[PDB]
Amino acid sequence: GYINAAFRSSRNNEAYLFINDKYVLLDYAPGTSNDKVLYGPSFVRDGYKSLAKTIFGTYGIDCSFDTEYNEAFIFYENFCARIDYAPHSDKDKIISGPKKIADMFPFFKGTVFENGIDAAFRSTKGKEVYLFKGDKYARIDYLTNRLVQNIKSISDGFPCLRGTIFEAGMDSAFASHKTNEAYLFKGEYYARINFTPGSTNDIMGGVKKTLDYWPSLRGIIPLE
Amino acid sequence: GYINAAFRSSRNNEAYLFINDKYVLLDYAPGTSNDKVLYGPSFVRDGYKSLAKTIFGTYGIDCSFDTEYNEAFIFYENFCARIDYAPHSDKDKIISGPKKIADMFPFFKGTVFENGIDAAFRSTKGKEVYLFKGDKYARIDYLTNRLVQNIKSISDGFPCLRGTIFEAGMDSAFASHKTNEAYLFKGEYYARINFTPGSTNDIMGGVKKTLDYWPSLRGIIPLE
Ligand SMILES: [Mg+2]
Ligand SMILES: [Mg+2]
Repeated sequence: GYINAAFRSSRNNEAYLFINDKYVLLDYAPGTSNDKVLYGPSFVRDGYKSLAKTIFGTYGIDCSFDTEYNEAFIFYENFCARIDYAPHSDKDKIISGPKKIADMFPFFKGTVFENGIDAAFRSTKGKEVYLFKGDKYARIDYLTNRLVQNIKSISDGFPCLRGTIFEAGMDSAFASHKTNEAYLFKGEYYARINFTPGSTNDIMGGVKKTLDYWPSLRGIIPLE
Repeated sequence: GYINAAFRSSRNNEAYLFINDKYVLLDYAPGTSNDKVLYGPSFVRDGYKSLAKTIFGTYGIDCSFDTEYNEAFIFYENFCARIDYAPHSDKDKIISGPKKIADMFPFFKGTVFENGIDAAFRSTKGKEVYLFKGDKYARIDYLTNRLVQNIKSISDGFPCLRGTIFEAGMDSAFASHKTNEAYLFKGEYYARINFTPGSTNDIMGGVKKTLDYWPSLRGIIPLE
């Protein structure tokens, strides 16, 4: 019962985390340890009315990423959708979907990503997004719907992850408001990283226990 | 693009059939020539406002069956839902779901129905329903949620189909208003049969070209 998906909000220093069929709105305070729950833990179906009579409302979200504006892609196994999350408001809507990952992102056809994606996060470069499944990762442009480069092993693109738990996969992720920094999650552990679009660079440097640094999540994970 | 699902309507001699992501309402006039179309072909997402933003609105219904009153279960791959189709009106709604077949019908877990059901039809006996997948068939009770008997080959429970093309599978089916008669479909063919609960019987003779006997379906199937 750990974090399965997330995406950073348009509101500064804010992110949405998904656990089982629920979610929380956090002030994650990247340059601090005083992160706090702004909303939730709440059922996706209650907080997101537009998702209530859909599989996402029933089972939750297992992968996601923010695009731009108040929009983001959400996934649940084979299926995905593009929604307006309408932060600190009540007007969430579905824009595209629910449809299979293969119809939303054709280029994923025949790939390991077709039946589900483990995690993803918004890049700083153009409309680029990094996505992960197993020990593999993809780099796409969601605006033009293109695979920017070949699918590679995670370590090919993020070398600093070699030897760590993130080497073989990642349960969840989201991009920070601090430029070129992102957060990864797996088991009871998490990482904060500084990535470089198109380049191979390696930091940051303390795979940390999640609850020791995120106090706003005490009693929210594990959720079983 | 042939019929992939159907269910009997509470309204006399009326049945809904699903083709691709569309559907048609029909007076199928069992023992008469005035076999005609009442509504559609129309997109599911259009005819059913309650399904506009669901996977069913996107891909259609691949299997279903009426239960009691104005309700029916509809499926799409491993997912399903119980809806109130509100015959001849605007007021349709999702009653339960959508959830996985495994979660709506726990007894299907581990069986070949878990990830999808080909077709089904309501029995006249109690709250029982027959469902088909491949060359196997199931007999269940949807109120008490149980398999009434071990799943077995279609020919074992429906001997009259041995030899016929339905021996190995059914694209679709629905029960007739005339007692113990059901309609089965596969490709350009169909068959009207007389079944008897708790027994193994023939019959009704004549696997026929569907368009040959359903004047109202010309122009509708095959849907291309
Ligand atoms: Mg995940
Ligand atoms: Mg079917």
